[PDB]
Amino acid sequence: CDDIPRYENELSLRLVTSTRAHAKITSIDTSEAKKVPGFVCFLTAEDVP
Amino acid sequence: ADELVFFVNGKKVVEKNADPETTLLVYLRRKLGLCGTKLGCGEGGCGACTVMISKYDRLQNKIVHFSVNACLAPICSLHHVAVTTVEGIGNTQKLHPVQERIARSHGSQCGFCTPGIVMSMYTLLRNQPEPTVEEIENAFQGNLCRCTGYRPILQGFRTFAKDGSPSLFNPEDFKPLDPTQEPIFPPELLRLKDTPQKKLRFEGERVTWIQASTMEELLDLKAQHPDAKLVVGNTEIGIEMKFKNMLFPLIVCPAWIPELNSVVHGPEGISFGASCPLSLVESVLAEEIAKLPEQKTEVFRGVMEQLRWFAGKQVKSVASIGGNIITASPISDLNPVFMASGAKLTLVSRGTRRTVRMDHTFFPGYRKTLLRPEEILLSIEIPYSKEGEFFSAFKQASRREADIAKVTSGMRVLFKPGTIEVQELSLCFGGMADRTISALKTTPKQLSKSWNEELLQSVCAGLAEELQLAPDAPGGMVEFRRTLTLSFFFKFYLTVLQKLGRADLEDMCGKLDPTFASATLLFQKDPPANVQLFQEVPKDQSEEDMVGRPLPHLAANMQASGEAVYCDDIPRYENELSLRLVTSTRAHAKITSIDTSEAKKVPGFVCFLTAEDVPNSNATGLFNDETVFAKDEVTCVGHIIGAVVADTPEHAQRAARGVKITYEDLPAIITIQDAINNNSFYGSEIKIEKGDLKKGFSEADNVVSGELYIGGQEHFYLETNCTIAVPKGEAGEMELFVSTQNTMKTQSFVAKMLGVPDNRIVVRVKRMGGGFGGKETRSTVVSTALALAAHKTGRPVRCMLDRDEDMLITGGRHPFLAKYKVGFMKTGTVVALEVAHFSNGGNTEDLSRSIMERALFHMDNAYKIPNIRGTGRICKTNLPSNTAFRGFGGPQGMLIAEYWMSEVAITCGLPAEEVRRKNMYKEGDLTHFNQKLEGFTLPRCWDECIASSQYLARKREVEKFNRENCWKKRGLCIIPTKFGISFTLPFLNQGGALVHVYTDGSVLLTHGGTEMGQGLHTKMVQVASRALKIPTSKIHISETSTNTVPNTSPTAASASADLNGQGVYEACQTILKRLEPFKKKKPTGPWEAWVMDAYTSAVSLSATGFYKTPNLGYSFETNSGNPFHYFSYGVACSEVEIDCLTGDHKNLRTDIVMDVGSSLNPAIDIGQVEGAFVQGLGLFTMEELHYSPEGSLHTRGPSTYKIPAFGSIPIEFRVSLLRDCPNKRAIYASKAVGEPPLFLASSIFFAIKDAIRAARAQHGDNAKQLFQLDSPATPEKIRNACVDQFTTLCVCKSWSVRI
Amino acid sequence: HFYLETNCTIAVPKGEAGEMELFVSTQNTMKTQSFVAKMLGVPDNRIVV
Amino acid sequence: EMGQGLHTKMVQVASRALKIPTSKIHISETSTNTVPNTSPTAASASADLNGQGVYEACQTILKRLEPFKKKKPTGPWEAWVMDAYTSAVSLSATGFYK
Ligand SMILES: Cc1cc2nc3c(=O)[nH]c(=O)nc-3n(C[C@H](O)[C@H](O)[C@H](O)COP(=O)(O)OP(=O)(O)OC[C@H]3O[C@@H](n4cnc5c(N)ncnc54)[C@H](O)[C@@H]3O)c2cc1C
Ligand SMILES: O=c1[nH]c(=O)c2[nH]c(=O)[nH]c2[nH]1
Ligand SMILES: O=c1[nH]c(=O)c2[nH]c(=O)[nH]c2[nH]1
Ligand code: FES
Ligand code: FES
Ligand SMILES: [Ca+2]
Ligand SMILES: [Ca+2]
Repeated sequence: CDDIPRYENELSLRLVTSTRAHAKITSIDTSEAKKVPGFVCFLTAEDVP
Repeated sequence: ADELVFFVNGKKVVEKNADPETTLLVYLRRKLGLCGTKLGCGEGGCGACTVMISKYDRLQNKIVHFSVNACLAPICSLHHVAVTTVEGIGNTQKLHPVQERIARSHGSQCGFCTPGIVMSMYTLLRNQPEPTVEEIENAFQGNLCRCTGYRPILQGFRTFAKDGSPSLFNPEDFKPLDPTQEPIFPPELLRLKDTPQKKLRFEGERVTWIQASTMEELLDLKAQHPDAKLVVGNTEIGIEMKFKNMLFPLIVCPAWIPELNSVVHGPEGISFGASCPLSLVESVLAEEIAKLPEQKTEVFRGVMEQLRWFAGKQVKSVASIGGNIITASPISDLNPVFMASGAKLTLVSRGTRRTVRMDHTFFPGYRKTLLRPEEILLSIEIPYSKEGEFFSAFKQASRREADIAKVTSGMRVLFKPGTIEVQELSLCFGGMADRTISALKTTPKQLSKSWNEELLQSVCAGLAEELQLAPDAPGGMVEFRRTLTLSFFFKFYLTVLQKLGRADLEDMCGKLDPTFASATLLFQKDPPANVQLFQEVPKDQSEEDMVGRPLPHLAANMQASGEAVYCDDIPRYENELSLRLVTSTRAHAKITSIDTSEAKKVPGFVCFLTAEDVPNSNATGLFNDETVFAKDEVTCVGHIIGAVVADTPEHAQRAARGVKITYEDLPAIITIQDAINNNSFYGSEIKIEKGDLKKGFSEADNVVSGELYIGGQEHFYLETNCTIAVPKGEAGEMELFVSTQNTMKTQSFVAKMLGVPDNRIVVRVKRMGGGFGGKETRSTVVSTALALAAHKTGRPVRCMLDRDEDMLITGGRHPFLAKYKVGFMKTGTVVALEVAHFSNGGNTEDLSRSIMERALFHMDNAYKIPNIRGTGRICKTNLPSNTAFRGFGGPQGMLIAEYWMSEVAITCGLPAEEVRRKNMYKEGDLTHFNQKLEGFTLPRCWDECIASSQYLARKREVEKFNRENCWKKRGLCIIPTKFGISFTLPFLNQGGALVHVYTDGSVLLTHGGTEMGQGLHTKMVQVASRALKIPTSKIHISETSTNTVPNTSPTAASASADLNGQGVYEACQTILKRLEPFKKKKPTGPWEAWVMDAYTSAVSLSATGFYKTPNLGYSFETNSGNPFHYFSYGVACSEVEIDCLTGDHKNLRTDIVMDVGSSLNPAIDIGQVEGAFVQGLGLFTMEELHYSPEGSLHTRGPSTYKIPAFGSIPIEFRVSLLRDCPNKRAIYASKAVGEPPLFLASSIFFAIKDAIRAARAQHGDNAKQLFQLDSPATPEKIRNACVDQFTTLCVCKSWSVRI
Repeated sequence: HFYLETNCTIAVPKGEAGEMELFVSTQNTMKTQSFVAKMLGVPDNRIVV
Repeated sequence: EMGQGLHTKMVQVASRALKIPTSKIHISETSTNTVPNTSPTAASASADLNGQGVYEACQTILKRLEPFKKKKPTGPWEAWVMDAYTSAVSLSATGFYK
């Protein structure tokens, strides 16, 4: 699969995972991510169609 | 400065390295990935690339909106504007009203023209939210469609207009337009309208562009660097660059400068800055014409009349008045008007200013003016007319709308006050020399003459001697062009008599004879009136069974939104390369050597592929007589010699120019006569004969012999040929995405060239933007080249042909020459017929012999002929190979039949409809090839058409018009057709499908047929939904692919719904048989329960389906066995009004009755009837290809090749599908429809021939009774056949030869 | 498991009718298709794995 | 295919079933749009299940070719196939097993 050439407009995705065994998610802050060059979006449960 | 900053769909674009050579079309598609805007021609004629521009106009102080051709708009001209594309107005989640209406009204077939037409309509609405019907039609003068026949587009959009059987759509369900919901004008651009504009400089690979902010800067630049090339609209410079390979390394754009954009009203006229667009000239002059006295606006009206027919909205929004003047084209429509009116031009340079009156010295030589190199044109003053000064302007082209003049003229006379005595006379012409000319030797002689018949004869004699053309004049048509100069003067002569009459000088100059009045009328059409009649389905049919219902094409919403993906719209891989074909510039020659040294220097060059690089076989083509790449010799102009591979299409094009070929000429065979002289044919004579010819001719009362020539036809699919080949790096596997009707032959030809098994090669077709037969085989000459490139490099490679390459390489319909002899009785009954057909096949066999077989199978058209002999021979020539075109030989065979049939009636002195009727077959009769005519509905179509068209009463009105008009004539004809359905090669009548039902109940269907706009997937989803008894919403077709259904026939022969519809039905019946136990246990539980129960019982939910048409196979040796499964029938009656002085005509009304059996889908079928009919209207009256005597195609783009335009179609256009005529042997009792209607447009050709006959009766001096009308009957042929006092005055190296 | 190639998907949207093709290192094309289609709320006939 | 040589085994099975060499048969990929509703490749069972499916698809092709093989008992495979195509006989088939 990863040997297939990328399209010129292809994007890359990285999963964000829990660092706790069992917790409520109290909040999520994406300010720092939004400053990284090339950032497009952070998908969460609210984006599921 | 430096950055180029503009907005697209409301998003800011900041381009830090703009190249002056980059068009907005390339920037949208390739930089921003917005592929809804399409390339259809790259030369401004087709509108497929239309987008809207918005800007803050600093001169008028307001936001303005206008449309442009993105293919010709340099991005460097667009600083601080806002572009809107089709994606910017709506998408399938929220369609704009314009998108919704064109899709729901069946205005989108192939869909490739849809976004451009949507953007033309959208821009009109942004400017005028309540347009008139007339304004709506005018919005599309710059837009072409090859599929729909235009009617449904105009009908759907009439719902926007101020003054605007079941139904094909319901306008009552269209959502209303809310103008407040349009995209905001970008707020930065409003802030920036404050700050002053500064000069910008952009530097590309080869070109520097300066956007000049002030006159001072422009004149300083031009004084320092007089070579700096001015660019305003780029509508001429873009063509020089793209097509004449002209490279101007320094451009200056002065469009921002207020002095070049001003409009000032003076005592003698109105002065326009030289950069004012023609759209602003039109709005200004129209306002003046509406409020000033007629006596002052004669010259303004002459300019307006020329602007009527000057391109369309996209060109006129950016084309400048100064740019037309300085261009100095021999065919400028405006320069003859400015020369005749002595328009005042102001010229400036740094430190200088002068004023000249335009006259003959202004244009001293080909494309030259009297400007100095440092000078620019500042302004032109268009003058008021004086008392006793009258003006006319004229243009005649090959098509009325959006064409290049063949002859264009401005004519002005000024009389001595209170007399009819000439004080000044100026007659100026384009199209008659290498520059705009004045008839300076003729006009002085008329000074002091009274406006009378002797002045008319003197001027005509003067022009006929003064405006000579050599036999070799570029463009040919020398007799027609000279005849037009005199005919235009006659019109002016009569107009001036009328104007003298209105000034109360009728006693001095005489009244105009009322039979002459219609000669001087300016062109006007009645508003359109259309009828579509079809049959409702039974009342008991379920609402979920869509068979026979008018379901819109399944992709129409996505086509209207630009979201439907065609081949070149697919994103490129990061490592993808571009391929450009290198073709022969000689008709027949040895290749002595090839030099690629310049090509190797182009940045991004990869390699030049030739015959030596072919891994396995260089022999390709349907009959294995074609090269992949030429070896040792070339055999036509356009013969592919090799292919350049580079990183980008620009680098590949530039590298292709540096491939230098040296040739040694060999004897060329170009024409049908050359071929006959050299015995150069494809195979032997083909022949069908029945009865006893000797006997029939001896018994005939009368015998008539003659010949007919029928020109060929370019398909002009709006999407040209395109292939992407993706190598997989394993086992020779490759996947190709191709715009083709023939996935099986594409796969076979690629596999053979490579030397790998067919199982390694996959060919996928999602859709084509039109095919029409041109992509049945000829697509492969691109696919094989691109596949070799991908194999050699291991990289994906793409090629989409430019229109000029596609028209030159891929061939067309076959020209036919036929010699006939027909025997018949005084009653009009035909008793004997012998016809010899010859076709021009070009340089490979391809489908030419089957095309000739079909012409011979239809040489009877609708008529029973007891003694008959037809032969055909296919000429082998040094021209591009001709191929399938919708009709496939049928239209040529049947035009010849109707042509001698027309002569039969005239020779007998009997009404043509009676002669055709009494020769018609009857039910049960055998054709000349011995096939019985069963289910023969032709007589019903004939009676319904003749009744519903009121053909008899209309004959009376045509005769009355002709007796009351000398210089315009009407004609009326009704023509039948019979068209045999099935491939002539019996085994190609087979189809396959594959269906899967997933565990959610949803159904994925595919079949061998390919979608090219004909709505085949829509029909197959309709069929599968009836067969499965589930809603169409549960079934989807994604694509056609050789690895889902193998060994498929091409989508051709009008047969693909019949063949694939049966395959689909059988695959669905297999699924239903497996679900039957589950339906029995749960007779009510839904489809989804049956499916899940089958799955968890381990029952297969996938099946193939297959069909072959039974009982086919004709022998030419025994004249027995059936070539066809059944026949299509239909009749069309059409009326025309010809202009006997110019050769132009109006298509006044056409009524068609078509047998489509029990239509699977009447919306799509009516669309097929209208689209096929309009392509036949183009074949028989407008479309012509010209070739040099050395075999080089001259006609290579829509500027020269004139397909029907929105304004070409019959004004009253009525189409009825025959009722109660089920055809039980094809799927759900339907009939094929794609090709049979096209020949019905011969009703227009014969109405024209009737009108010419009436003109020859009026003015001919004992003219030949059986006069020749070859096809196409263009304005040239019509005008030359209308022999009169003007033609008689105007009577071997040349520009073209007849092929 | 320590498969030497870790999990990998490329998803290629086609822009039409919810259609999408996915190239996946998976033993289960059918559940990959089903799960993608349920998340998006499109039928299984639009999703090719 | 995950390294277990399933496609190699299915090519071996198709070549026996059709009586042509393995060189004439190719598997390029697995896709939900050529065979739907498939179980995971798991439970060691995939050559058992797909090898029967493959065998049945090949038996269907051979039944279709049998009249051509009768008319031409030695003429090669390529001839029976082209005779079948030009007689308008389908050369595609599904196979299934439970
Ligand atoms: C699809 C299409 C249809 C067309 N139809 C017609 C038609 O029916 N009739 C017709 O007559 N033409 C037609 N044309 C030709 C063209 O549109 C006109 O000649 C147009 O007026 C050129 O204006 P422009 O602003 O685009 O010129 P540009 O291409 O920008 O420049 C044209 C020439 O004028 C020069 N120039 C521009 N302004 C000045 C100035 N102020 N001083 C000195 N030099 C200047 C340029 O240097 C260049 O040599 C058509 C063109 C297209 C693409
Ligand atoms: O009899 C036909 N055979 C074809 O291969 C073909 N192609 C086409 O466009 N019409 C036809 N008609
Ligand atoms: O009985 C089994 N079911 C499975 O789904 C499975 N998966 C696997 O790896 N082994 C097994 N065995
Ligand atoms: S592509 Fe621009 S007008 Fe044809
Ligand atoms: S629908 Fe207009 S060109 Fe095809
Ligand atoms: Ca073509
Ligand atoms: Ca040919």
